Amino acid sequence: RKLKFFFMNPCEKFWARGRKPWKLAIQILKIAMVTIQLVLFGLSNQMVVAFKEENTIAFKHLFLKGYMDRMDDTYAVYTQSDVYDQLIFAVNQYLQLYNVSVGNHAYENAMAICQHFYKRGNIYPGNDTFDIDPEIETECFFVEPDNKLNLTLDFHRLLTVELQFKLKAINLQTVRHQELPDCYDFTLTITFDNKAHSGRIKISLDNDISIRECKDWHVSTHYMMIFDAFVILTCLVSLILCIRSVIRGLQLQQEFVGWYIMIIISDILTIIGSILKMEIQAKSLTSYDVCSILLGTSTMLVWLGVIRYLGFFAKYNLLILTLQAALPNVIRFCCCAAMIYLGYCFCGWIVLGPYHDKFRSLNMVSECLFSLINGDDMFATFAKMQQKSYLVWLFSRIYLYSFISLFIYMILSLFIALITDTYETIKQYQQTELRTFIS
Amino acid sequence: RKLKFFFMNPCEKFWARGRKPWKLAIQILKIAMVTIQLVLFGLSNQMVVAFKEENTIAFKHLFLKGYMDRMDDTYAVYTQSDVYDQLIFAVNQYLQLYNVSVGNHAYENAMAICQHFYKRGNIYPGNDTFDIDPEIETECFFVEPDNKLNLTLDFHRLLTVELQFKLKAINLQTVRHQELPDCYDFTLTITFDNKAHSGRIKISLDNDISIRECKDWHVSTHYMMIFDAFVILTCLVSLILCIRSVIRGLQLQQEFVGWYIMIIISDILTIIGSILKMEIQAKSLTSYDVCSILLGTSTMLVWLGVIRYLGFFAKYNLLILTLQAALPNVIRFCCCAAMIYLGYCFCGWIVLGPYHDKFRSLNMVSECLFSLINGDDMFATFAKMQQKSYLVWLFSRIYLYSFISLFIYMILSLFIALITDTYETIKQYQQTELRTFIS
Amino acid sequence: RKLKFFFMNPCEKFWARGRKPWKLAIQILKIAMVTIQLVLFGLSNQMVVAFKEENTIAFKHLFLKGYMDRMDDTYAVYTQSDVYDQLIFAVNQYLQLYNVSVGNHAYENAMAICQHFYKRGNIYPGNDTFDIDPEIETECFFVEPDNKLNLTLDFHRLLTVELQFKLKAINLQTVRHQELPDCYDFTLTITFDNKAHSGRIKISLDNDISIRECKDWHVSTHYMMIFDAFVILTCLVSLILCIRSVIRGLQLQQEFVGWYIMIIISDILTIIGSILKMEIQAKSLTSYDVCSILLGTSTMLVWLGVIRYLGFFAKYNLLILTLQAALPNVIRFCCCAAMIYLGYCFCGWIVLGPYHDKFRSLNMVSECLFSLINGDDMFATFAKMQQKSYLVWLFSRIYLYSFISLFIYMILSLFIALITDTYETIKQYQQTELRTFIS
Amino acid sequence: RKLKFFFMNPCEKFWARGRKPWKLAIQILKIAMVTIQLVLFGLSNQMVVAFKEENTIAFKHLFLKGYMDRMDDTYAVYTQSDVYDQLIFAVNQYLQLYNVSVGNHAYENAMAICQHFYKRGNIYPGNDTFDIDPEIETECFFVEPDNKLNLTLDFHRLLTVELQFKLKAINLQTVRHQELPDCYDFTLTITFDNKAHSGRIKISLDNDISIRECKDWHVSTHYMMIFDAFVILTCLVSLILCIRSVIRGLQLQQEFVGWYIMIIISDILTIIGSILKMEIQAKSLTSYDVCSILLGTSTMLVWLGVIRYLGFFAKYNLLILTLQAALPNVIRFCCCAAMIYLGYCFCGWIVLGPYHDKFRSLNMVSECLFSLINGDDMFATFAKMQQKSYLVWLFSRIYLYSFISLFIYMILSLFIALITDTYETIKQYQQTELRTFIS
Repeated sequence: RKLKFFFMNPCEKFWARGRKPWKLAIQILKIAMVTIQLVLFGLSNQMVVAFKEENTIAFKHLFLKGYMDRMDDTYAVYTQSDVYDQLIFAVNQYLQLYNVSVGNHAYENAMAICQHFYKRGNIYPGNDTFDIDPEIETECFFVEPDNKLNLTLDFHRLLTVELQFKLKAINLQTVRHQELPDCYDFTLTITFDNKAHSGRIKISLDNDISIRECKDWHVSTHYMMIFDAFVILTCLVSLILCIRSVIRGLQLQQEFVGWYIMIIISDILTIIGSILKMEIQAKSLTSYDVCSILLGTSTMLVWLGVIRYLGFFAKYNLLILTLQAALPNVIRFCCCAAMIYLGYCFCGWIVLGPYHDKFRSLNMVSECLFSLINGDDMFATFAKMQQKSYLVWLFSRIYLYSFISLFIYMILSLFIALITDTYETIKQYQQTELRTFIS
Repeated sequence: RKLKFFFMNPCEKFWARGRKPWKLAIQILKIAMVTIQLVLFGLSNQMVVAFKEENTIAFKHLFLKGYMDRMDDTYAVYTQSDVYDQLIFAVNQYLQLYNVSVGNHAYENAMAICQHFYKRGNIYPGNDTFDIDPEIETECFFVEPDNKLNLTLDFHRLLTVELQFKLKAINLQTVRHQELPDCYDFTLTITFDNKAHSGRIKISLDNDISIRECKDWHVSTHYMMIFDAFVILTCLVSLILCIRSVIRGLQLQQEFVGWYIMIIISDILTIIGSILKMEIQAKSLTSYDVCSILLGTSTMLVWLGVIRYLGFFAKYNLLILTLQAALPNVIRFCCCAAMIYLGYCFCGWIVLGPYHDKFRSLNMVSECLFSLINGDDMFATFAKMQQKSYLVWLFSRIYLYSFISLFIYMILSLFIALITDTYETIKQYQQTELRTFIS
Repeated sequence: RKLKFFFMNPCEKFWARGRKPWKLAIQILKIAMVTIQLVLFGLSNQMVVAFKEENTIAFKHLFLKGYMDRMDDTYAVYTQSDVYDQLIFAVNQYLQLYNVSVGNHAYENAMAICQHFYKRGNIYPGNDTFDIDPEIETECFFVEPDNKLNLTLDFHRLLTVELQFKLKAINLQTVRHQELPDCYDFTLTITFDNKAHSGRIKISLDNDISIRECKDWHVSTHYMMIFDAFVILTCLVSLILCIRSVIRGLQLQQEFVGWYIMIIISDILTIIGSILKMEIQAKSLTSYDVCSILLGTSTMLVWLGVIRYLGFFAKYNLLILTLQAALPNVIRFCCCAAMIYLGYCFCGWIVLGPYHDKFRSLNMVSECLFSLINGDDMFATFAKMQQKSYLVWLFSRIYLYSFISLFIYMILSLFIALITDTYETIKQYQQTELRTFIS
Repeated sequence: RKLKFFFMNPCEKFWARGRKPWKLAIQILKIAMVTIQLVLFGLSNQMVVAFKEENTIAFKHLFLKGYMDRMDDTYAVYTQSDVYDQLIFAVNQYLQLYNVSVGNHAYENAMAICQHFYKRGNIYPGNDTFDIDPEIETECFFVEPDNKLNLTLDFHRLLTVELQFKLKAINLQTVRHQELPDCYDFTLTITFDNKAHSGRIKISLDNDISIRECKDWHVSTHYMMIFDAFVILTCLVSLILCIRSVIRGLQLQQEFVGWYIMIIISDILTIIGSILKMEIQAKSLTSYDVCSILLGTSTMLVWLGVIRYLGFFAKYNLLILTLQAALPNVIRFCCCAAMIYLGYCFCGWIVLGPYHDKFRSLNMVSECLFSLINGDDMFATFAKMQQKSYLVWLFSRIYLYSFISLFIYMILSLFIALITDTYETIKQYQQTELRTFIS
């Protein structure tokens, strides 16, 4: 009836009729609004972030006694004078920060160093006897920021050492031009671990940074926040056009008795996103990155909306029409064969993985498999050579060609395949009783 | 009629008839002429260029106080004695250039250093108060090239420092053998920026170089320039064979009431190219690289002419026949799905991009997406580890496999697909009323 | 008959009938049991291993007199004072280990250095005469671990030098938390070879490590070993469900007069695997890595069982149905064309391989061919430039494009092809007299 | 007739008949003979070679005054004291070689240094006047190997400096175990060039090495050379079975009024190869690498013979049957589109190539295009940033996506395509009047 025309209607044919074109322009407003919300937001998150990393990487630059000819820090002390060396350099770094550090960041009214010790240790190499107590007692030591350093350390008993402290910084180019909180204290922990007891104590400096606003600001009702609330009003108006889409879906359920479900799921993530960016505006958390992930999932789904827009012009939408069509054999293939993947990762995992990486995480082995699926890594995998067991390397070539095998021969092809097939029927059926009664 | 034979005529069948073969040989002359114009020109642009870069990279070699074990310069001072160190080294570099610099380049009748300052600064860490004035006053200082150095710098207030100066060089192996202007003054600016205020002041030396001809030259009517004017006469004769092609197209419009449109668009870019290389011959600009881009677009289109030449021999031109044929689904797919691309770049852009690069430009994120589209970068993207939020890295794997997913499963396949299909109908229809009335 | 129903029966349709569902749950128990056996085992092998490598890499860190700006150790002495330098550093390393080495590892009641000499040497450069005796006499020297060093070396006559020694270490974080032997003596051999007589004596330190259990342990009937025996009882129960599968196959041979053959081959490798992990539990070998390879082949085949499980749900198993189907043209193509591969490796091998690598192993040349098959290495292969013979580099480009050619044009395509075809008949025959008599 | 049966006969069906099986076993003998000739030969060429490179790389190790934190030597002096520094180090290297050099290689009854000078130079920066004389006079200086060094150099006038000398080495592990000439004098030339006059004088050491046999040898009718003559007799017997194949082809021309043409072209390259390895056995050239290329082309074609062997077993040879079949559209596509390639390289060549590489060779630009065709290099191409002209980088992204575009969208697809099609008719016609009259 007329209901079937309002429902099976064409946006562009709806342009022929009057007083319909208002909804689309509303929706494009939502498009570029959300788009800007991205834009401006991305300045926001990245500027914040990069300042943190900047300041971050540098804190290593002040407090690590040295850096090498290789940029990579993965390397750490062999020496006793090395550790007491890093301690002198860094405690005196606490001291000499006011003078030497070229950054503004200064002490706020303070440091500390933790050392973790073994409850009852015993080592007897002579009789081979080895006695351990699985209890660690942590002694914490406190630094006052302004000279002599007293160090008590026993080498065999050392599992982990750390130091903690938190230094203040207020970001000038951040609060100067735009609105984001200018203070974040970077709470630093530098660490040296014998955790494995091997003779190399693996040193890394790691900083967590917390966002706080200046107690006062005097420089030289925020329209950008009220704009995010007005784009948020665009998003609630979009969840209201998603509520008119939802009553449209309720009317399509009554008549049935979704492109919008995407559109509404979007501006719901955008709505929860706008509320939540209001929320990290209130909280000042600095781990609100999530609020970012939340916010951007929206950007995504809204741009599949960019998909049904261009699809809206041409109207035969074959690219997303065939893709949609055979997604069944697609997902069935992914989750079914992805098992085969898993198993190989395991095989690589118990035999190969000892050999692969110094981090030697199965996660990494999974990743570098899929790396060869991407065509690279053969070069760094083939390169590092077993040579201990001719059987070891022998299997090594056996599987790596086996799997690198089963996908090129097998993986792309099934893909390429069902892809081909439903392209065919797409073009074919382009060239139902429900539509018949609709006619 | 006879008009249809002159029009639907075969170049090689035209060889059977007499006094026709002159136009093609004219056109091959244009082929290898333009080809040479490339050749000789490429010597020209590259020799110039490489000299600039040579001299360039080296200027960093003189005036940067140091270089590291890592080739990469991205790194910069942590220290106050470091900056005054780079200043001493470089001002004394100005001084000691005559003696120490192994290059010819010398002062011409002179340097300077700029420092940009804050209008009204205030920093109060104790009460958390932070006061800034968004106005920068630049003080410029002048160097006379032949000893004492006085430095006035305040650390908190420092946003950017620079130095400028322009040194003279006349390129020997350039003007010696061939004709290109031998003098280019490289106007240098070395810089140290606290622009972010982080504690690392990011140092880079950057040179713009300007081309000028020696006022006099005595060594030991230019035929190479008149050759470029004669190949330019070949190009105007080609725009005249493109005007005979255009009156040929006017006759084909009258009869219709283009391979040439390419041929003429080419030798028009080649003609504007020959005029413009005459033009940077007059101007001596050194940013005439554009004149190069202009010039070479020609090389391009003329070699798609190389395409209809070999196609001219075989005459069934299926490779460019099928490609042409289905370019519709091709461009429709590119610009339609390329949306999907865009959206992902955004998603990566707000959540992932904080994490990806120290430059952290969305441009770069776009680039390294398409990098995985090329099969590499999985290795450097998978490698650098979030580890702050299990949700952060969690999404990280979610999308990177999601998109790396949608294209391998989706991207090549649609491609491979329409490509297959129109190959089929190409071979098929190989194996119209207009042609019928032509018969 | 009824026999044909028990045989051509559906697991999920068997769920409709009663007292059948017990066998599957038995088999899933075997799934996640074996899965855990992996899990726990993988902790085991990797923790052991990584400790060895840790301690390992570091031993180089103590005893190599130096490390460079490049991480790579491939480089070695040019000097006489260099070798006597490495000797001083390392013999004094033996000495100063107790004091300087930050690892626990200590001497156990001792080192030695071997030098291999020429039987009768003669070198006469003046008259060009060159006399050699193909007999090497090895003199071994012994180190007592607690000062003066006397060195006797002749440069021309030096083929290989080594030193051997074995140091004791008991791994704390290994025996502390879980059960694995805590002592492994790393028997070290550091070496300097003039083996080629070139003027660079290629230095590497290499360690073999042997596992031994502490003679006594006092800390602060193993259920994990009895769990591996109980999962081993799961595996024997699985070889007994593989014996019921085998009597099932004997009944299917009688009726015929295998998915299980995989299932049983698996839990046989898992059974020999469980017995053998019991066996390296008895032996304490440290080259039991094989026992790992043995053990994991199981993980593999059992997860192709994960394949017939998900396949068990959907029941039309097309992904493994088409793959199975045309594996004939697959294996025929692999082993047939893989000849063509071989030949190219040879061609590259005699002409190209001189040029390719400093290790210059044909194995490596084979590997980096298949590397370009993976899309990478063009960059490091194209980069290193012949330039001695224009014919040398000329062929160099000839073949590398020739083969890189024959596979892209040829290799993926045949692949993609038969893959396509049997996908078609898979979908077709989805859309026998034996089955007819079964009906 | 019977002639058609001897001709259209099956090797394996010929096994049914008697006294035929002798020819094949002859031919397999040729297979593994030639195979061994490879084998042994490959030892030969590689061992020689690697010794040369060994000794080679090291000569740089003695005579370059320094090496850096970066392995790459591409870098060279900025300084006057640097060049006189390299001279001292290297002339004194000539001196101190007997003592310091850990290699055997010694002087044979001597060095020299060349400096190339400008005929009439004039530099006038003040008035901008620049005068040059395009004539270089080379002064050569001679070194006697056993102390004071006198240096005469003018900086502006310096185009190129070199030094030459040739040092003797007799390769121990080469002549000791097997037969190859043990002496090769490595004639060295180290060089420093201001060739561009830029202020960095690009230093490289380059060695040509010549093979000579020891005048006498006393150690502790060659069967390996007579084996290469006997495998060469296998090759002449193979050119005689290729002459029986050629009279077989003459009989097939008479009956017609080639697999063998390959077989004979092979053992002709193998025959000329065996004669020529006899020939570099006589000549002792050391640039006989060609003799290697000659020799191995054989290995190649003989292993396409490995192709018709396995094809000989199965007998339906579809993999090489379809490949053969549509090679027409294949080669037509390669040489036709490869034009399109060329043109792009040019476009990249005049505009992009200034920017790409410091070597900035169009050859390299061609190579790295085809690199992206291989899926890598996007990372190093996208990375290095124009930033001088927004138009420069703008086109930069324009084309790199344009071409990276036209092949993925276009290149593999046509490929994948004709490959698919003739696979189809291969399988089809598997599932002529000449054969009919043969029947």
